[PDB]
Amino acid sequence: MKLSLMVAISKNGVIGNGPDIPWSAKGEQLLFKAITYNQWLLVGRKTFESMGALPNRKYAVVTRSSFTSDNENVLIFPSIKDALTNLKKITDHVIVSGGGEIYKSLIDQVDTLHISTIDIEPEGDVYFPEIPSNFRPVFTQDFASNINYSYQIWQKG
Amino acid sequence: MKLSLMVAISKNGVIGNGPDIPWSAKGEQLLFKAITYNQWLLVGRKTFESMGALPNRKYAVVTRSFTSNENVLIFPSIKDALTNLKKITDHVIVSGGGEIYKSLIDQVDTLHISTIDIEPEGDVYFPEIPSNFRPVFTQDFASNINYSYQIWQK
Ligand SMILES: NC(=O)c1ccc[n+]([C@@H]2O[C@H](COP(=O)([O-])OP(=O)(O)OC[C@H]3O[C@@H](n4cnc5c(N)ncnc54)[C@H](OP(=O)(O)O)[C@@H]3O)[C@@H](O)[C@H]2O)c1
Ligand SMILES: NC(=O)c1ccc[n+]([C@@H]2O[C@H](COP(=O)([O-])OP(=O)(O)OC[C@H]3O[C@@H](n4cnc5c(N)ncnc54)[C@H](OP(=O)(O)O)[C@@H]3O)[C@@H](O)[C@H]2O)c1
Ligand SMILES: CCc1nc(N)nc(N)c1C#C[C@@H](C)c1cc2c(c(-c3ccc(CN)cc3)c1)OCO2
Ligand SMILES: CCc1nc(N)nc(N)c1C#C[C@@H](C)c1cc2c(c(-c3ccc(CN)cc3)c1)OCO2
Ligand SMILES: CCc1nc(N)nc(N)c1C#C[C@H](C)c1cc2c(c(-c3ccc(CN)cc3)c1)OCO2
Ligand SMILES: [Ca+2]
Ligand SMILES: [Ca+2]
Repeated sequence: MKLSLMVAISKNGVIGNGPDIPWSAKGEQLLFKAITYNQWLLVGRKTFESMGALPNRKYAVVTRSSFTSDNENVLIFPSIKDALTNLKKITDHVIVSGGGEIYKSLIDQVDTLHISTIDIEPEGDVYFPEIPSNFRPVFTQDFASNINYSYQIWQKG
Repeated sequence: MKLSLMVAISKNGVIGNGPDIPWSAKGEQLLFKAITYNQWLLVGRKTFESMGALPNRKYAVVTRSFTSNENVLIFPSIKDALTNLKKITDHVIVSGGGEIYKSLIDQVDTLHISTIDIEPEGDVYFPEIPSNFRPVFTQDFASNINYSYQIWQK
């Protein structure tokens, strides 16, 4: 199983402010929609409560509580380890989709990074790990919008 | 000016049947929408006429004969289109169709190729890919028709 990771990071390193992403960069969400279409997303419970079960995605949610969901495209796991060993039974690719705790726990295990750098300096309290030294950028594209953003794909080597 | 190219190619090489893309692979259009957002697209007249003008894109259209929208620039040759585009942008995405892909494949820097798991009828093919391109990223998608997205770099 291959692991990807997808995140939008602001210019000062903030990715979240409580339960919210503290910007709206028109167009950037299209990258997320395209890369996650019909994919398995591994998400922390807090991010799942904020985003909800959006259509055409499948979710592996990790929680240490009795948090549940009755949605047929959402699976609840008591640990990241159980999520990953179970996902390997069904799929060859999982996309780590946040939030801060899940990115920190999985960055050293992922194979491909999708990073959108957002030209804003917002307030917040959720951050992103340093990119491990064995990653190299392989594709980059800039976008002008209401808030500019740049998309970069990194591969582990 | 960097030139990218984006195309969806079926498994027998067909990209078009007359004016149509001869399949519907749900989800694949999201890749095209995401990569082209607020970008300059270089398109042949047949593709532009067949597709129209998506919102939030800018179009450089080549024709030998056609008029148009303040987001659409029309040029009488590919040479003229590229010379003028270099004045106003640092990046253009070649977005079809077959004639334009065959004219520009040797000049582009980055390929976005979605391989569509279908063998449709059709009469428009993609050109041979120069040997100096290598894939740098791949992701597979299961859908009503499966597809695989690859990015190649020169
Ligand atoms: N691209 C972006 O900018 C982006 C993308 C996604 C999210 N975010 C932001 O990230 C923020 C949320 O991040 P966050 O760090 O507070 O929370 P989070 O990572 O979304 O979820 C944390 C919760 O996941 C569970 N958990 C974590 N590690 C676990 C483990 N090893 N085993 C089992 N369960 C585990 C726990 O749930 P329980 O408390 O239920 O036990 C934990 O409280 C939001 O602001 C959100 O908008 C930003
Ligand atoms: N699968 C995909 O990803 C994808 C993406 C785009 C399009 N397509 C397909 O591709 C097909 C259309 O391709 P096509 O090859 O028939 O047409 P095309 O490349 O879209 O446009 C051809 C027309 O562009 C003008 N033109 C071409 N070269 C020129 C030059 N050097 N200078 C000035 N004008 C020039 C001419 O317009 P005038 O005739 O007006 O002189 C030509 O008739 C459709 O089937 C369409 O569905 C597929
Ligand atoms: C066909 C798959 C699949 N594909 C798609 N598109 N949507 C789905 N909803 C499922 C599914 C599913 C369920 C049956 C499922 C499948 C699994 C599971 C688990 C699981 C195992 C242990 C715990 C511990 N609480 C929780 C859930 C559950 O572990 C690997 O496979
Ligand atoms: C396939 C997308 C697509 N994927 C990739 N990787 N590269 C691309 N260069 C295109 C494209 C395109 C243009 C021509 C375009 C623009 C459009 C389109 C459609 C369209 C697509 C599928 C059907 C189904 N028969 C009908 C139309 C196509 O609908 C309005 O605007
Ligand atoms: C796009 C940002 C984005 N960009 C990139 N590069 N990587 C990412 N990982 C995300 C993200 C995110 C999280 C999971 C998130 C958190 C949310 C969300 C939504 C949301 C997304 C799309 C739609 C479309 N209707 C609606 C909601 C998404 O809704 C409020 O909490
Ligand atoms: Ca764990
Ligand atoms: Ca020519």
